[PDB]
Amino acid sequence: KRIVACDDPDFLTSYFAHSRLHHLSAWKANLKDKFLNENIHKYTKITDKDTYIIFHIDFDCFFATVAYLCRSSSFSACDFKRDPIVVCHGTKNSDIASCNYVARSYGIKNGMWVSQAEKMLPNGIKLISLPYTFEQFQLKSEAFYSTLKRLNIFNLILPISIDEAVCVRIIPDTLNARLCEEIRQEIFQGTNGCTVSIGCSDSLVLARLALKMAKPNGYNITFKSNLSEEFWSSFKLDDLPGVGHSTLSRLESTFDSPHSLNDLRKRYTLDALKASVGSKLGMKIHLALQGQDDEESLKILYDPKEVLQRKSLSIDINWGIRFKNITQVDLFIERGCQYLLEKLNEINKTTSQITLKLMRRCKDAPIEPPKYMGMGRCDSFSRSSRLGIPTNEFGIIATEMKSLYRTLGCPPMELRGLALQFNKLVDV
DNA sequence: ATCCTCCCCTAC
DNA sequence: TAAGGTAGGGGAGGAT
Ligand SMILES: Nc1ccn([C@H]2C[C@H](O)[C@@H](COP(=O)(O)OP(=O)(O)OP(=O)(O)O)O2)c(=O)n1
Ligand SMILES: [Mg+2]
Ligand SMILES: [Mg+2]
Repeated sequence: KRIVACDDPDFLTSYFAHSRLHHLSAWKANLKDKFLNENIHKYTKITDKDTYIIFHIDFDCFFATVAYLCRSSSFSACDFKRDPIVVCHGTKNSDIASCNYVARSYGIKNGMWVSQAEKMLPNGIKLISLPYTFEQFQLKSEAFYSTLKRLNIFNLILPISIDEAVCVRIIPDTLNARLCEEIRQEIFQGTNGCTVSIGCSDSLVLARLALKMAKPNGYNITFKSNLSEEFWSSFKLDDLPGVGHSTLSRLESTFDSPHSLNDLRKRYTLDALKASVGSKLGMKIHLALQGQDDEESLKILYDPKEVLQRKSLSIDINWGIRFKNITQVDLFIERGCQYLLEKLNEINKTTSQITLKLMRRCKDAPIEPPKYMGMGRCDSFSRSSRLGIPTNEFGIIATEMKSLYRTLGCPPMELRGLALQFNKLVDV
């Protein structure tokens, strides 16, 4: 019991063992690598000449499904179909990593705090909190990916995350529904009780939207030609890939608060969209609302090996950071370089460029944030440097990192988060 | 134009 | 209390 503090040599070990976000990142990097290792001698890229169907396949409320299947006996009482269930560490300002669809019927969402969620429950409804079972998440994910491989359906299986894969069938010069059904069935068995939904389309963007539409335990087909207003009407603006909270808020401020993708598509003009959200992103949204992928998104089909090749490496710690003096900070920075250099040597790379980035308490923010041990409201400060030669040397790297911290000049007592980055990685 | 640094955003 | 990580697209503004 009793959490290891940031000035302890084993902070990172203990914090990473508990952070579900760190697992998500680690599992993602490992799946990319596993992809590169398995396809060393496989000719891999899709062409413009190629005709293809995307099957975007994703576990439903993963984590809540798997924590529930693996639950301890003191929750046998529990019932996935009727009870609101979440997976989380605590009881107040503690993130809900995953909630089941009964929880979502009350308005509860994945990154919400437990205290916020319990306000949403009417009288006589009790939130059930399950613990994380990281090993088990990983076992179901393995069963998933081996099951996909074993059916011999796809020309290519792109790992996007621990519970999600984009699968491509190449069609030379009805079936699709049976294939959806087989995949959902075989994954449900190979996994034991877990459910997957499937979006199937001729675009990556439509497949992702079809997936959302399918989503409690179903599949949904939807091609560029099946687009209708009743389809677009069913999606929030941030159901678009690449649109999240800031873009939502900009889209709303520009197009008088459109409430569904349908309302947006009827109101927007390419020009105003670009001026609003960026251009690129605006361009992406534009193409999306016609069912089409932007060029950036497509690189993953036209060259998976490149897109999936890791181009940088870092840690980023924004919880539990509390220091009194620079000695503690320097030692921490040194430990973080030690950790990172073990990773760098494991992937047989060196670095030519480094960044130290930090979160500093805003002038106006309480010294102790509402979230226990949290970073609270902060400003970002970042500085990078080019190394003369690519190296994996501790002395070069740790010294420049401690040097970069002095240049940003954050008093230790104000530090609330810190990131150490190797931008630019050089082979061999 | 283009490139570089310091961010912001999104994903999951 | 509680574990707010991390890769990588992208833009603004200065430097060339
Ligand atoms: N803010 C978030 C979002 C997700 N994850 C974790 C837990 C989720 O179970 C898993 C996969 O994330 P998804 O976005 O796919 O969401 P779910 O699988 O939970 O729900 P859905 O049925 O909407 O796919 O990643 C998390 O910890 N915090
Ligand atoms: Mg999911
Ligand atoms: Mg997912």
